[PDB]
Amino acid sequence: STGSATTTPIDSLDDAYITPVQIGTPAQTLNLDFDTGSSDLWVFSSETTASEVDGQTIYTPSKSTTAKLLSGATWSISYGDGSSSSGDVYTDTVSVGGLTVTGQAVESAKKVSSSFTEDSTIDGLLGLAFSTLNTVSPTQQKTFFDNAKASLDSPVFTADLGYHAPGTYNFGFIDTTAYTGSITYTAVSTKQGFWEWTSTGYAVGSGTFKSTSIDGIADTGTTLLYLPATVVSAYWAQVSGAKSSSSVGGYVFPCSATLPSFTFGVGSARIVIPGDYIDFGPISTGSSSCFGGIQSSAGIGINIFGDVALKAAFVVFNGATTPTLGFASK
Repeated sequence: STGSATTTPIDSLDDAYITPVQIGTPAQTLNLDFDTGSSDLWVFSSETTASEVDGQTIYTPSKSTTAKLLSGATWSISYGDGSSSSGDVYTDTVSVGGLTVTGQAVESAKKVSSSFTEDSTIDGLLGLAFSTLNTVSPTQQKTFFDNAKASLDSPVFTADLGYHAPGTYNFGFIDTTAYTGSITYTAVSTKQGFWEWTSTGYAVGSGTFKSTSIDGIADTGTTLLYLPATVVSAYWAQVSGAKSSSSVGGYVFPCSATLPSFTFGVGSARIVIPGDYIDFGPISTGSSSCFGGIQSSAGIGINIFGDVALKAAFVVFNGATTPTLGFASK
């Protein structure tokens, strides 16, 4: 089997992407944030504290003839941005782009933190990291991909995120029309439960390529590109007036600037992030200070190849017995 679903930016900055997901019988369609950096499929629901729901579409398991309470199971998750959610668990039928999994753990939120409430466009998350990170207790549950894998034509999914435009998540096949050149594959460590890999270096603008190993994660659920302070300083030094602002929480730059591109290495291959992808607009409405899309990972504890990086590529998440990651230009 295969599946193919369009993923759409939630706003004009590509702060996140939502993909429609069918849950239950009859189908209830929720728009979920597909997150290769976590491993829980959780939704706003009829059980979510009412004051914490503001515009989201909810899953109502009592209206699904295939929903079953997973007795005694609870979940609780905290994300790198400080947000969190928790609740109980149902199993139900879940379909993405025509690909159907029966008995998928659907984690129903009883509580969500303010940033979730405040984002009316995201109805929940669909985790696509390794199932070892799933938070369900006392019986850990599998991701949608893990459950689908055996049925797929090939044990892969691909992320093709758009810049200020829709893109695609495919399951079970590689669309050879969706990228240019060849796909370069690179080793993955699953030791931390992430799609963790080592970039071979970087260049700023038309500058020379610096060969250096940068371990990080391919994370569709993180907006920006978080890299070591040395790398980030080298990038922003090429933008007149750019500076790190403790009050804003990262590098800012004059909105009048034209940003240089940023290249990262995948083996001997190179992915080029155009300068415009690195512009996240005014820090506050009407400001002439703009927020940068490349930020330091210092104090995160891990480098993160988030959407800024991934959207410059066609990315293969190869879930074969020994997982790997593939990157192509597009």
